[PDB]
Amino acid sequence: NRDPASDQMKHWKEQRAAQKPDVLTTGGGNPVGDKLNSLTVGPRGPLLVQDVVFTDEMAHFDRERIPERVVHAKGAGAFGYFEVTHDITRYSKAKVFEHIGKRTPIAVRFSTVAGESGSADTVRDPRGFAVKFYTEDGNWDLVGNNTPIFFIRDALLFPSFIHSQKRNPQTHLKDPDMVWDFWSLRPESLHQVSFLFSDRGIPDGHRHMNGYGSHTFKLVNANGEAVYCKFHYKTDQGIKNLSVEDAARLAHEDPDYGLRDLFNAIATGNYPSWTLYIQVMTFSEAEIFPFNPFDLTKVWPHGDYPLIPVGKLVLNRNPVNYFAEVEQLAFDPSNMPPGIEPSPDKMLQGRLFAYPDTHRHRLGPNYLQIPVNCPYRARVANYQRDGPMCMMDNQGGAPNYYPNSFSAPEHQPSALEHRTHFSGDVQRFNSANDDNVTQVRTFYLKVLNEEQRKRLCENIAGHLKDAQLFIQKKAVKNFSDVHPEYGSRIQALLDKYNE
Amino acid sequence: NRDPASDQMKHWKEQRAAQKPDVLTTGGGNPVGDKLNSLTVGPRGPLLVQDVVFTDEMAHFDRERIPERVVHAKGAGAFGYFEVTHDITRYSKAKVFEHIGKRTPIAVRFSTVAGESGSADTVRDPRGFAVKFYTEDGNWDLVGNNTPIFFIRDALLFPSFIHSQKRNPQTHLKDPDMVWDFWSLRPESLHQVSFLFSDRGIPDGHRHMNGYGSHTFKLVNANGEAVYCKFHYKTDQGIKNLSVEDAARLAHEDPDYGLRDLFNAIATGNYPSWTLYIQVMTFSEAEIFPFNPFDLTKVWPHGDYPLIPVGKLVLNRNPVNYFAEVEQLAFDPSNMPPGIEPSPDKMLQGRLFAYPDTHRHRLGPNYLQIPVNCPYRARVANYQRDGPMCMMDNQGGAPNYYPNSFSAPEHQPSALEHRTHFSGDVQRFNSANDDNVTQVRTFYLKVLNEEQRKRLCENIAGHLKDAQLFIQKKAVKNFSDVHPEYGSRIQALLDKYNE
Amino acid sequence: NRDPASDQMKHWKEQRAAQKPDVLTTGGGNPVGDKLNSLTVGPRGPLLVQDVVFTDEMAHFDRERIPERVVHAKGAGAFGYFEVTHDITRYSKAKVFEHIGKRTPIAVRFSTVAGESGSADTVRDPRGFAVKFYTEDGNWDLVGNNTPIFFIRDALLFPSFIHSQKRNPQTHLKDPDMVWDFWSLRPESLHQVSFLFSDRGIPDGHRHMNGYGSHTFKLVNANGEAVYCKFHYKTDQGIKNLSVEDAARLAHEDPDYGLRDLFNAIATGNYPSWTLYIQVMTFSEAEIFPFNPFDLTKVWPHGDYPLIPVGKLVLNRNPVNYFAEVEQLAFDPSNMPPGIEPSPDKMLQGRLFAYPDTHRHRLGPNYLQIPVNCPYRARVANYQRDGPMCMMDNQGGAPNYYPNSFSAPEHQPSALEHRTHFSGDVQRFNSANDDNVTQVRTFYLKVLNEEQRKRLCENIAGHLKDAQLFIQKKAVKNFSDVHPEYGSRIQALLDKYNE
Amino acid sequence: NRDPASDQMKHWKEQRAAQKPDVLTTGGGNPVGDKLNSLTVGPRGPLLVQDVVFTDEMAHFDRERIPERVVHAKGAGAFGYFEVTHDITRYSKAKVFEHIGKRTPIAVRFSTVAGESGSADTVRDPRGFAVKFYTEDGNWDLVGNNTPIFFIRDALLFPSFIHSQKRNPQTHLKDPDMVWDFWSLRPESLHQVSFLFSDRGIPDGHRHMNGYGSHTFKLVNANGEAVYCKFHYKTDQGIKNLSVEDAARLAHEDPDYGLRDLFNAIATGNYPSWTLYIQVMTFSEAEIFPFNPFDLTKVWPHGDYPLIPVGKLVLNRNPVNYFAEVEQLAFDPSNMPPGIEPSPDKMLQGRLFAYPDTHRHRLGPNYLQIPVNCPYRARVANYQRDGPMCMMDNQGGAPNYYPNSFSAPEHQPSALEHRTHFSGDVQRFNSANDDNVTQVRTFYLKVLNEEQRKRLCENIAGHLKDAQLFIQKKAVKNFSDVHPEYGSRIQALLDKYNE
Ligand SMILES: NC(=O)C1=CN([C@@H]2O[C@H](COP(=O)(O)OP(=O)(O)OC[C@H]3O[C@@H](n4cnc5c(N)ncnc54)[C@H](OP(=O)(O)O)[C@@H]3O)[C@@H](O)[C@H]2O)C=CC1
Repeated sequence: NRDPASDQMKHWKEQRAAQKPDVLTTGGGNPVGDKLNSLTVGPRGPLLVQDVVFTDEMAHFDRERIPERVVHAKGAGAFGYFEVTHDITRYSKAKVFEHIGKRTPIAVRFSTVAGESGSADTVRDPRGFAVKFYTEDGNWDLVGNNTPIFFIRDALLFPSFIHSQKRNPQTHLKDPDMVWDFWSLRPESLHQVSFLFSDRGIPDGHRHMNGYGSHTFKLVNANGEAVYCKFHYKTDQGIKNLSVEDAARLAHEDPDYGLRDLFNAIATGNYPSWTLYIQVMTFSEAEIFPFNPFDLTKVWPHGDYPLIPVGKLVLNRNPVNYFAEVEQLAFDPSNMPPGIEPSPDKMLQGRLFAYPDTHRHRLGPNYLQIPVNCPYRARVANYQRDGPMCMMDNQGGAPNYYPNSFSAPEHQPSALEHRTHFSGDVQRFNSANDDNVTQVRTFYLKVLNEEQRKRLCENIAGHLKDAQLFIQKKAVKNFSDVHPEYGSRIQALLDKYNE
Repeated sequence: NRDPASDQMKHWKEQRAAQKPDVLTTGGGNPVGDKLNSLTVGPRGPLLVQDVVFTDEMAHFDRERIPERVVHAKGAGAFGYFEVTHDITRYSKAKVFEHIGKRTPIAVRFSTVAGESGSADTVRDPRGFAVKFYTEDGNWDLVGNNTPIFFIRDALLFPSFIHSQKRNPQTHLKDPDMVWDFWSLRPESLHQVSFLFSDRGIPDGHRHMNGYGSHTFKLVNANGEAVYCKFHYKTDQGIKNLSVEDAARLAHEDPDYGLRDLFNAIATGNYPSWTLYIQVMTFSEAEIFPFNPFDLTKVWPHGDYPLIPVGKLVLNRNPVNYFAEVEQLAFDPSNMPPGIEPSPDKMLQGRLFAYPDTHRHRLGPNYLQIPVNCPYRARVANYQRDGPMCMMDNQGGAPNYYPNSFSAPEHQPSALEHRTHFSGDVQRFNSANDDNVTQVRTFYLKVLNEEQRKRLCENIAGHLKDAQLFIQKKAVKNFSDVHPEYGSRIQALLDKYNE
Repeated sequence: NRDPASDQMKHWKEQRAAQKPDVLTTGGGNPVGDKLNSLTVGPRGPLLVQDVVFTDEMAHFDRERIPERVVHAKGAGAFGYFEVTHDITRYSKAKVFEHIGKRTPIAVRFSTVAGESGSADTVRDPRGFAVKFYTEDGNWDLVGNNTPIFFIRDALLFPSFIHSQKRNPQTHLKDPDMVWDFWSLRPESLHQVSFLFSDRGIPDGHRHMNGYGSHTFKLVNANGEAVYCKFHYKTDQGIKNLSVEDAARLAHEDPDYGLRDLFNAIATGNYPSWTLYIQVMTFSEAEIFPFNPFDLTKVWPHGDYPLIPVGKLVLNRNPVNYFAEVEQLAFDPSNMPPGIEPSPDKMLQGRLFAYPDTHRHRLGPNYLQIPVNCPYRARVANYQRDGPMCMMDNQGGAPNYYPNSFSAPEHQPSALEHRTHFSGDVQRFNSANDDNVTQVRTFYLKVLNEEQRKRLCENIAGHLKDAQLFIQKKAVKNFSDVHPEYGSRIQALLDKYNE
Repeated sequence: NRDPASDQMKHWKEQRAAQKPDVLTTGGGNPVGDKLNSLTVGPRGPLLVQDVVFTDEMAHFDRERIPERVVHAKGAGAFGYFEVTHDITRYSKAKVFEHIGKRTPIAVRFSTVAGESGSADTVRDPRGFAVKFYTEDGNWDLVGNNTPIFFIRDALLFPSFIHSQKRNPQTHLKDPDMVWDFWSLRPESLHQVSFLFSDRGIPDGHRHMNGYGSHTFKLVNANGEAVYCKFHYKTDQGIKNLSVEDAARLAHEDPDYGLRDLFNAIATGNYPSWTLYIQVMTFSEAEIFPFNPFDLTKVWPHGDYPLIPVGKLVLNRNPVNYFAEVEQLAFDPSNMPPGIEPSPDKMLQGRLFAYPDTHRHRLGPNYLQIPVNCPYRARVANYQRDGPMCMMDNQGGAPNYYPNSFSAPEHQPSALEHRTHFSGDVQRFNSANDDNVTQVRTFYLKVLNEEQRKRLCENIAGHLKDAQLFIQKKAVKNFSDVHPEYGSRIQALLDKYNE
């Protein structure tokens, strides 16, 4: 006997042992009489058009694939629920927090960032940790990473960062010059790069890592009062990492290591679960916060802003078909129910456009009609109609315009947004020089110990040594600008790596 | 008080007066708070991307249209049933014919041929009369017209024909030189053209014209014995035509005359209906048939092959949403249930491929998962997976390959095709010189009376006068080949029209 | 001999008489050996798959259509040039106005609003008068109508307005209840409805109407100083209109009357031309203007803001292929060169998004690479890469990220936008009760004479009579709010129309 | 300094040192003023819709991906030429073989089979070796593999096989049970499976492997006489393989090993080349041939049918943009110039439909208009019009219908297909028990030595051990049927692997 993942078909057959196999039909429901030999003239003659059995199957085979995700293509998925355990209704009116003991179905996707569909699981990368809540006020998508922070803090750079992290356009190979020529030209990546190359760059499967919302968000309660917030869901199975040595072995011994581990855990009743916390910053604490509280390369320190528990995330169910239920999942940060609102984070504002945009391409204009994407615990009612591959009654014969004197849906005034006052020139403000070193300096000195600083510098050198000298030189100076000894240790190792 | 169609909204409100109007949401279910004023910074300030409510709706407004049908774009639709009244189980084992009193749900779409989606309903043009039978053996599409014949008999001439009947590629105007340059060079059109320029060329709506499969099909019974057949469905409401003068007033008075007629008819209870007949020809009779029995420009005369009644087509239901239920209708002549099979009719062979092909472009790769197109009375199970906009469970975790030791669907041997023997060179055979005037001579002399012959030439002459003279000369010569009087009457009128 | 449009094929053949016809190939460049008969097994046999000639052509026939414009679908196109004749460089620095005599290639598309591709040209409807200027600084699309104003003044009402002007979602029929339930509920439409229902509702083709940009636009000069402006391009052929009687005869005698008129004119050297004016309003005059100076339902009176000539628009070239040059034409109001900027106009703000959004759907992601859409007077260079159907080098092996130390394209600082100061609450402001009657009162009394006021009410009553009584009452009341005698005349004619 | 691939960006800069950097625009050509900072209201304010620069780059970054290939997704590409070195004009009249010394431009793509876009190069799999000749008679796509044979010999089983070779639908894990449940039920895979688990299962890059057209094809000379042939192109660099122990290291040390090798060879002037041979079998030798001469699991032994050399394949140019020139590459076995024609091979026949079908889905309706797929050395001319993303003049104002009197393209009678006589019942013929072991017995005993048989059995058992026992026993039985020591060796190793 083997692990449960390997016995999938075995169990599938056992769970059907009594009933008879179904009839094999065409996509049109017509039974086929033989699907192992083609319609031909004589045993050694040519194929016929009449054989619509071959065409109908071959045609659909020819149309299996869709465009993989432009980032976070390698994914693992599982389903479960979220349960409220504490009371934060003084901050947010969101139904998903309405009372202790309330559950909501969730869907999760774990992913790497750079690799394509076929890439190994056990590499050095950040990890996608997206969560879809199916609430009654519509869906809520918390599309977070395993990091509170990110490498850049203005969306316009994002296509550039991702191009630098993916394949050279001519050679179609990973390029350390592209990787580091960007990172060293944009030292705002100092805070996140440090995180990446330390021990938690390679987590041991998806159950031994935290998730963060990273952005600052806005909560809104029943009085109309608003605060800013951070989301942290911390692993109840404990932070556990892989060594460089063991990550590289598994990278060829089991390219689907994290996928397997997740499925096997759920299958044997070993259910992973996370603890959702929030931080809270008042509007007037945001005015005096020493950094930009919406800077995505910054955290809120725990001494001044402690973690306030909210509930538990539990995954207890495996997908049944991976394509339908994991590959077609779409998470839109702009899916926010009343009570949860975006901050002015320059990076979050961009993701409000990008995700629904890319989802209309990747999946199809009516991608929200796909079951796993469908807000199936709310009533979708509005004045949008048509589009390719319409799948419900298309809202019936309801009046399709607004306003109207025929009682088609109405707006709900309690769901209006919180109103903030803003004043300033409409222009492009330079954010390349917000404090790029301070919170990193703290991380290097005060969070890491002696050994971890050693391994941090070795991991950086072990990937920066393939970049040209003028690129190495500038990166080292950036590291020097956090701590002299930081750059020194990397520069001592690069002197050796260069022979 | 007005005709029922004009009161559509009025009635949608009355049928609802007992409820409260719904809540107006986004596509993602989120309630809208204001959908008449945009989110801007100051009363006379600019628009924000934070206004996702605008973008959600506008993005779907921008994607409302799909490609119109490349032919038969202007159409009318309704639903009803087919009911068996006579026994033809000796010829066909199809379940749709199984016993007397058997009902089957049907969908119908009426259409013109050349006009695009905005054209007028009351114009000279054939009429499409497509019927879809939702049988337990899968769907059956009988895609027929209002005429038993077509203008051509090889599918390689079809795109040409359509282009000649549509707009000038540079001026975008209907071009008489294109219509008649083609018809005069291809005299095999003389038959259908004579039908087209007769009174029936302009039916008084869709309820007063007959339907025809036109093609020769094949019927297989339970013993494996096969006959050839034609399908006729005649109007129970009686043939009734518009005159050129009335047709031209309605064309601007009410461009949607045949849509309004079909709708108000069903709404006011006047259910239209048709009587389905078949002709039968034995394989032997096919070998001695003077003409080619698979030549789409020939009828089987009624003296030699009388009409055998089958059942009743009835339309008793109006669509609730036009787009969802009529514009997305896709009829595939290749959808054939066991007991019905195609003949070698060259024109039917080409339609076996073309319709599914254009449905994957017009509607999409999985258009069969659109409700009206779904074989919702059959159990569709096979090894076809994925594709854009996949909407069921994608057949779940079932094994997706055949053969397989895990009891996925199995082929049904009794659904194999009838075996016919063919012999000959694989080679493009010339069919342009099959008899092109005999059956047209009979029609002119023995079906039409004098008045009708008189009008036939005036309708022809009124359109052919716009073609250059050398085209005129050639078309007249084709008509003289049918009957010298037929040609010389046309020519007498052209002599006048040419001043 | 006939008119030039109908002799189009005759000339094509004449223009080629010297040379010999090309070889018939497949889409892959393979010569065919017969394209009139299909490859079959014997003369009466079935069709084969290895007839790739048939497949290659039919599959492309099957994909001829794309989506028609969601609005303004019926159109006619021509090309020519714009010539500067006066110096407005003190208001704008745009290269298209650089010096007197500077010409710029243009492309113009005329259209109606509500009809679909097959509808008639001579109907009551606004007209689209779009102009594309191919300047050195990129393309400038001036997407203008034949009115200075529009029915609404918020873009959130557009989908609704167009829904109410189009077909009933269940009967697919034009619905006078929708039309006037909307207009009566939204009286802001009083101004444009009064234009629509007067003589110029039906122009005598596209060579006898004026063009307008309707929206306020911003002009910026070389010093950085801004002003607000309107564009008027008046016809040098003279205003000329059709009567209700002649418009309706021509709606069935020549559905393509405006297209033929334009084509014939150009083909006979009678080139139509238009005179481009601007109005100018300073930022100070913008604060004291009696109404909102960005309200699309308002004009700037000539006495206070006179016309300032600019140049000529001239159409002297017919399209060679209508589909490739007129149906694939794409205008974007967001295509604006340095010198010309949008005003805060709530309607124009939304056209900034809607058009590129719809163009990616209707045509494709890279619709800007289609010839007629291409800024072929400019040099495109940036960091945008790939997409469906990429057709040039894709910009080669150039670095695809920014910033870079590898001499990829750079920004141009002198192309930065003008800076304006805005202040106020970010909220959705009500514009429903902007003065809806004052400028209409002036039109009714001071611009129309006794005869024209008569016909204006008659045209209104003819169409408003078909709507329910409660909608009539409301609409008349909106007309009495302009002038008692305005609502009176309409009510006396409706009294008659209701028997 | 480093290898040439890593210095791609360095060199691109050097090759431009003399010029100035371009100007960064939008896609419409409009210059940008800053592309590092987003347009916001105040330094810490929300993003605006007015920021079209952001939308135009993000909207295109959201649509970068296209569906990877359904098979052979991981690939490597170059360009070069084919040169005729011998005369085979007595067999084929094709213009690519016209005279000794004639050159044709070619395009090659190497590829694995099962892995997706991100998998490793150095795995056990067959290798694609597609070749596209740009002929004056239109493209010729010789789409070969690195083996003369395949696992199956009917196309209906192909989706199944592939499904069995890829990922479990539920676990998204490679499944050994699936692999060998298929392979053991279908022992016609014995032949190719023995090829795959031998040394040549893992070639040392794409330059040290042969290429085979595999299928039997037809040649036709100028007299209309025809023969059958096999295409073998053998590596001029010599066969070279990797050991299991080196392939697994490289699989995590350089997943793109073969991609880097190809580029580095060409970039350093070391151009790889192949020698094209053919075998020939007369129509009369095909009749007596002991096995089915169109069976894709069978080779033509060299003693009886010796290689005849034809020409050289040389690759001497790297792609400049990988996506445009390698990812968008499209081969069609159906692209065949006069002189070359398909054999009745059941597999090949299916491939005549599949490839254009999937290319329309993957790339788009007009994929042949992409530069790298264009037949840019023939003149394409026909009656196919329009489609999404229409790019040339759409063939201008030419008559779009056939036949016509206006001198639009004409068919070429010399380009008709060779005529073969076929006879038999139209039915589905069972080919599952054509000889499945003979040629495999010959390979095991006569081609492999002692060591190689040893490594063959070790390779097979190492992967079959993970399959259930009832699958093991069957597969072993299929191996005993080739040779008792074959299935007994494998059984000895499995006995140990099962502890
Ligand atoms: N006739 C053919 O086209 C081929 C036959 N074979 C095998 O050879 C057997 C006998 O044919 P015959 O022509 O009389 O034999 P020959 O001795 O004439 O030729 C044997 C062929 O086998 C190839 N070969 C050698 N080792 C391997 C391996 N590990 N994997 C794959 N191919 C290999 C060689 O290709 P190379 O020239 O590259 O060394 C050679 O062309 C067949 O049963 C068949 O399995 C294999 C390939 C082609």
